[PDB]
Amino acid sequence: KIFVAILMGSDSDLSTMETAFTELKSLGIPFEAHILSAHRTPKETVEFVENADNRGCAVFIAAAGLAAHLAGTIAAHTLKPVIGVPMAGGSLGGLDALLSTVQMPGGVPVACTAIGKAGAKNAAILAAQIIALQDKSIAQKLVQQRTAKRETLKKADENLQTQL
Amino acid sequence: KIFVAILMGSDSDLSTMETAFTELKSLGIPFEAHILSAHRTPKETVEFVENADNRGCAVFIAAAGLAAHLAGTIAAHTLKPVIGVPMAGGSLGGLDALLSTVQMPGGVPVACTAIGKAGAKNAAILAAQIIALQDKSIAQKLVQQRTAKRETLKKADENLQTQL
Amino acid sequence: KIFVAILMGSDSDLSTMETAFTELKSLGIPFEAHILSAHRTPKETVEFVENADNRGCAVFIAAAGLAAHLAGTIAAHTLKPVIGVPMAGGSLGGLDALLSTVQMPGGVPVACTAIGKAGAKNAAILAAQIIALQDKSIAQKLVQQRTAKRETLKKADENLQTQL
Amino acid sequence: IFVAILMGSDSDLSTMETAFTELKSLGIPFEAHILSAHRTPKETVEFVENADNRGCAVFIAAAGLAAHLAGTIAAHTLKPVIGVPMAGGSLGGLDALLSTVQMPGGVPVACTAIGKAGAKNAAILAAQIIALQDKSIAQKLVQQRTAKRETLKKADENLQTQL
Amino acid sequence: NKIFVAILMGSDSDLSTMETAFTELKSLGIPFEAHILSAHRTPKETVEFVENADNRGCAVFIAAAGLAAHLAGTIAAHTLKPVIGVPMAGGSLGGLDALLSTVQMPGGVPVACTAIGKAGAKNAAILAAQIIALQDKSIAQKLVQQRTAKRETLKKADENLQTQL
Amino acid sequence: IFVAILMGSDSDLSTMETAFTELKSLGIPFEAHILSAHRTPKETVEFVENADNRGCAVFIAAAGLAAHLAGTIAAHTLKPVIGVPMAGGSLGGLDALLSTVQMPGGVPVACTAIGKAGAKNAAILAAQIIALQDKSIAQKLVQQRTAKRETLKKADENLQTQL
Amino acid sequence: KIFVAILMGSDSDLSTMETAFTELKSLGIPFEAHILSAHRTPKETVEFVENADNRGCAVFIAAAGLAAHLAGTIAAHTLKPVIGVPMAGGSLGGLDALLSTVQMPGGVPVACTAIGKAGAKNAAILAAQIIALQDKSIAQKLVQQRTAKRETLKKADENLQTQL
Amino acid sequence: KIFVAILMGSDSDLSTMETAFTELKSLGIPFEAHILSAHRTPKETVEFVENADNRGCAVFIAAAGLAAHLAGTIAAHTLKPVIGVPMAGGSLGGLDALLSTVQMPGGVPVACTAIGKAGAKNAAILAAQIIALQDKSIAQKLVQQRTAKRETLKKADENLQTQL
Repeated sequence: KIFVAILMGSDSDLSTMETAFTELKSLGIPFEAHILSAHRTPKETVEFVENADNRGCAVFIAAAGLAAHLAGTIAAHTLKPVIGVPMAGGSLGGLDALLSTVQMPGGVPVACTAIGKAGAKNAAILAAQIIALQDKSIAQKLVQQRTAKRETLKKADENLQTQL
Repeated sequence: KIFVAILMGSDSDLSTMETAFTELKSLGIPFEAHILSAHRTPKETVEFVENADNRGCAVFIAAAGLAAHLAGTIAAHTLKPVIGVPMAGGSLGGLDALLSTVQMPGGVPVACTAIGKAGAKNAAILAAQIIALQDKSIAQKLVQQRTAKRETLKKADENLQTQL
Repeated sequence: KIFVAILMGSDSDLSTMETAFTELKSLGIPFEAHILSAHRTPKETVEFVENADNRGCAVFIAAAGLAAHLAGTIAAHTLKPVIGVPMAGGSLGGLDALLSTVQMPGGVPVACTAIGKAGAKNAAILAAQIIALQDKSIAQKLVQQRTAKRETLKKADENLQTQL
Repeated sequence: IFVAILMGSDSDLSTMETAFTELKSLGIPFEAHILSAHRTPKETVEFVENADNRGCAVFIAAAGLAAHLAGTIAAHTLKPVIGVPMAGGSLGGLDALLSTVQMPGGVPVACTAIGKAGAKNAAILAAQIIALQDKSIAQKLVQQRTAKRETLKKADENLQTQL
Repeated sequence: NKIFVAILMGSDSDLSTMETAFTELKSLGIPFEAHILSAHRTPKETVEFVENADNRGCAVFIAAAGLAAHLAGTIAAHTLKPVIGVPMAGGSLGGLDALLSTVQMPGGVPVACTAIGKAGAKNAAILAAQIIALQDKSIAQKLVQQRTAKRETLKKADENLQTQL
Repeated sequence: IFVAILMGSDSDLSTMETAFTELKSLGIPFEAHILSAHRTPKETVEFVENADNRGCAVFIAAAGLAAHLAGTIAAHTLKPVIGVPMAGGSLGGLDALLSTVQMPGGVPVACTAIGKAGAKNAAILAAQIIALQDKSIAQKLVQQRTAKRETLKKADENLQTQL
Repeated sequence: KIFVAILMGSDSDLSTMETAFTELKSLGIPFEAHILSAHRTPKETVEFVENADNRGCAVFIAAAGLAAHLAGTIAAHTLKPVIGVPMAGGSLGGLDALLSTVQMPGGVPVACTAIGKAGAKNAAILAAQIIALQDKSIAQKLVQQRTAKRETLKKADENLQTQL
Repeated sequence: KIFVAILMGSDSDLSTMETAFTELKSLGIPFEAHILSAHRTPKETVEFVENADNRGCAVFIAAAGLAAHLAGTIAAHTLKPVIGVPMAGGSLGGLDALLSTVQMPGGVPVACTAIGKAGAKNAAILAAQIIALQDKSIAQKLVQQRTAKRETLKKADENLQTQL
C-alpha cells in the first residue's frame, strides 16, 4: 500500500534513473515511474502529484538536468517528502542542476542528492530509509545491504594485497 | 490596454524591482505588479498568468533569488515573452539564481538579464523594446532615453578632464 | 519516543540553527541538540549517533561549514535519514560546504538542503514531513502552516497594490 | 518582418542550425551571416544598422569564449537582441554565458541557455515576440507545444510497457 | 605625435580604482589621456577616440570595465596598438565575469589582461611603462629604481617584523 | 617505519599506483588498503589506530567527490596526513579538493594536487618528511631531482633541432 | 637546532600569520619569520631558503595571496617539506590563492592547507606533527592539546543544554 | 638584434606553442624557444632570462599549466614585458592556470592571454604589436594579416549564403 513515485523531465533521464529502479526492486519497494515535465506538461505533472499523494505515495523522487525545476514543482504541491536528483548532462557538469535543485527558500524543502547515477542510487536508498521507519522488513534489508558491501570491500582489499 | 506584468516571489525583492517600476513609468508603459511565489502560491501564480495573458499582457517580468523557479513557471503557462531577473541576495551572490533562470531546456525560452538592479532595469527596457515594435511613441522615447544618457556620460567625461 | 537530533560542529553554527529550533518548537516536535565535531570529538559523535538511534531518533540533522564532514559521519553510522545543512561562513560563500555535503557516493545518502538559514528552516520542515508519514497530528500542522503563509503573502500582495 | 542571425565563426554553425530549423518550421523568414565583433567590426555595425532599417524585428547573436557579439549589436539598435552562449572551449561555456548576460543597466541583451538548447530557445523567443502582432505565428506556437505534449505522453506510455 | 598612454573606462565609478593607474603613470613621468567612454552606451564616440588617439601617437591603451567587460575587446578590434584590460571587482561575482570576459579573446585580437582591481590598475600602468621603456631610456631607469625602492620598503618592514618577535 | 595509503574504492587504484611506484623507487616501505570512511567506518578507524602504533610515519588518503577519508584519518591520529583529491566526476575534482583542504583549525590535512600529479607528490612529500631522519632517502630525493634536470636539458636540446 | 621557517610576501599577511606564531609558541617550537617576496625580492628569498635549509630548518611555511608563488619557489630550492597557506584577501576569496598553491606538478610537492587563519593554524600544527616524528615531547603536547579542545567543546555543549 | 624569447615548462606544451612559432615566423620575427621549468630547473631559468635580457630580448612569452609559476618567475627577474599563456591541460579546464597567471600583485605585471591555442597565437601577436611600435615593417605585416582574415570570414559568409 506504500509506494515511491519517480518523475523525470525527459525520457533521456531514464538512462540514469534505471539505477533507482534497480535499487527499489532489490529492496522489494513498489514504485511508479512517469515521464513528466514541469516545463512542457505542467498541468499533467501537478495532477499526477496530487493523485499519487492521495493514493498513498510516501516519497517523491524527481530527476532533472540544466535548470531543474521538477523537484520544486512537486514540493510546492504536496507535503510528502521530495527527493531531487540533479542530472549530469550539459556542459556545466550538472552544477546548474545541483544549484537549481538544492537552493530552495525557507518553507518548501527538497532533499537533494549527488549529481548523476550516484545520486539516483542514493535517492532510492533515502526513500527506503524514510520508509523503513514504519516497515521493519525494509529496515532489515537496509542493514544487510551495508553488510554485503563491507564483505565486498574486504574482498577487494584482500585482492589488492596480492598485487603489492 | 497593452501592459507589462511583474511578479516577484518575495516582498524583499521589491528593493531591487523598484528599479523596474521607475523604468516603465518613465517610458509611460503601464504595468501590474504582484507578490506571487512559484513555490508557496503556485495555484495563484498560475491563475494570474493565464488571466493577465488573456487581458492583453504583452510581456511578463519575473524576479527571484536562490533556486529561481518563477520565470520558468510563468513561461510554462503562456506563450507571451518572459523575462527573468536573477536576484543577488544569498551567499553565492546570485550565481544560483542566474543558472536556475537561464538554463531552460529547448522549447520553453526565458529571456534572462543581469543579476540585481542592472537586470531589473534591463528587463524593463527589454520589455519596452518589445512593445516598441508595435508602439511608435514607445520607440521614440527609447531613442531619446539613449540620447539623454550619452549627454550624461559626456557630462561626466568633461568633468574628469578638470580633475587631471 | 520519536525525536529529531541536531548536531553541529561548532558553537558558531548556533546563529544559523536557531531557525531550526524555532520551526520544530512551532510544530510541537521534540528535539535534542548538541555540539559534536566529526573532527575534534569523533568518538563522542559516533557514540551519540548510535545511542540516539537506539533511543528513537527518527531523523538526524547536521550543520557544518567549510569542509563539512559531519553529515557524512552520521550517515556512516545509522540507517536513519540524515539531513545536512551547509553553513555559509568562510570566504567561499558556503560552496565548499555544499559540495562536501551533497556529493556522497552511492550507498550512503545524505539529504542536502540550501545553504544557511533557509537550509536550517527546511531541514526542520523536511524532518517534520518525514515524521508526518506516521503522525497525523504533525501532518495537519504542516498543512495549516502552509495555509497561514499563503494568507501572509496574500496580505503582502494587497499591501503592495496600494504602494503602486 | 524578419529575424537576423549573426555568428562570429562558422564553427558556430553546428549549433545555430538548430535555430534555422525552428524558424523554418514556424514559417518565420531570416537572414544569417558570419560577422565577427572582433574581426569585422565595421561590417558588423553596417549590417545591423542596415537590417534594422529594412525591418529586422529581432537580432540573434551566437558567440563563445569572450562573447561580445550580442553586446556590440545591442549598442547599435533598439530592436530586441537575443544572445546565445556557445558551449565550446575548456570552461563549458560559462565564460560565454557571463559575457552575455551580465550587461550593464541601459543596454539589455536577452540571454538564452548555453548551446543548442539556447539556439532553439532563441528562435522560439524571437517567434514569441513577433507573434505579438501575428495571429498565424501565435497559433503555430500553440500547436507546437501541443505536439510536444503528445510526444511526452507517448514516451510515458512506452515506459509503462517496460515497467 | 608624442608618446602617451590612453586610459578608457565605461563609468565614473571605475575611477576610484583607476586613480591607482593615474598615480603610477604620474610617478614614472609618462603622459596620459583618460576618458569615460562606454563600448555599450557610446560606441561611436569610443571608436572615434580610439582611432584618433592611435594616429596621434598613442603607444598603449588601458581599458577598465566590470561585469560583462566589452571595452578592451572593442578597442583592440580597432587598433594594432597593445591593449591592456583591467577587470573591475564590483558586482556579486567578485570580478570573475569581468576577468573571463576580458581575457578569453579569440586568436587574432589579443588583449593583455591584468589582475582584478587595484592590483590590476597598477600593473597595467607599469606594463605600459615597460612597453614604452624599450624605446625610452629614462623610463627604463625609473622602472629599475622603482624596484630598488620597494625592495627597501619590504626590507624595512622585515626588520620591523623582527622587533615584534 | 612505513607509509600507509588508504583509498575508499578500487577505482582509485588507477591514480594511486602512481604513488606505489614512487615509493618503491625510493625504497620506502608502505602498506595500502581499500578502506572507506563511509562504507567501512569501523575498520578504517581500527586500521589507522593500529598502523599508528606499529610505527606508521605518514598516512596518504585518496578520495573523490565528497572526500571525507583524509579528514577521518586526521581525526584519529597525530601523524602527518596527506590528502589526494581524485579528478573523477562531472565537477573535475573541485568538490574533492575543497572537501579535502578546507579543514577546521586544529586538525590539519596536507592537500596535494588533483589526480596523478598529486599522487606522485603525496609519495614524494612523505619521502621528504621521512628523509628528515633517514639520510639514504634524502640522498635519493636529491638524485631524482638531478635526473629530471637531465631529462629536461636533453629535451631542450632536441627542441633546438626541431626549430 | 630543529626550527621552522615562515615566509610571507607582504606585511598585510601578518593579520593572518599571527595565528601560527602563537600555535608555534604554545607548543614551544622555535621559528623564524620574514617578509620575503617571490616576486619582489626573489634573490633574497632564495638565499634565505638554502641557508636556513643548511642550518637545519625542518619545515618551511609560506603564506601568499592572489597568485601565490612563494611556496612553489621555496619548494624548487629545498627538499624540506614546504607548507603553503593561501591568504583570503581579494574579491575571489582566495580561490585564486588556493589553486595557485596546491596545483603543483608531479615532482615538486607543496603541502597546502585551508584558506586564511584556519590554514595558518593548521600549518603550524602540521609542522609540529612532522617534527614530533623525532621529538615525543612535542608529540605529548599535541596530544594534550587535543584533549583540551575536547574539554572546550564539552563545556560549550553543556552551555547549550542549559538554554534548550 | 630584437628577438622574442619563448619559455615552456614541459615538452607537453609544445603541441600548443607551435601556434606561436608559426605566427612569429609568418611575421618574420626572430625568436628563441626553450624548455625551462620554474619548478624543476629554476637556476637555469633565471640564468637564461637575465642572459637573454642583456642580449636584447624585447619580450618574453611563458607557457604553463596547473599552478603556472613560470611567467611570474621571469617577470621577477626582468623589466621587459612578459606575456603569460595558461595551458588547458588538467581537470579544471585551465582555470587554475589562468588565475595563477593573471592574479599578480601590484608592482610586478604579467600580461595574460586566453587559455590554450587562442592564447598562444595572441601572445605572439601581442609580442609583435609591442615590437611594431619601433618597426614599421612588422606594423604593416600586422595590418595585412587582419585584412586577410576578413577576406576569409567574407568567403565563409558567402559559402553560408549558398547553403540557405
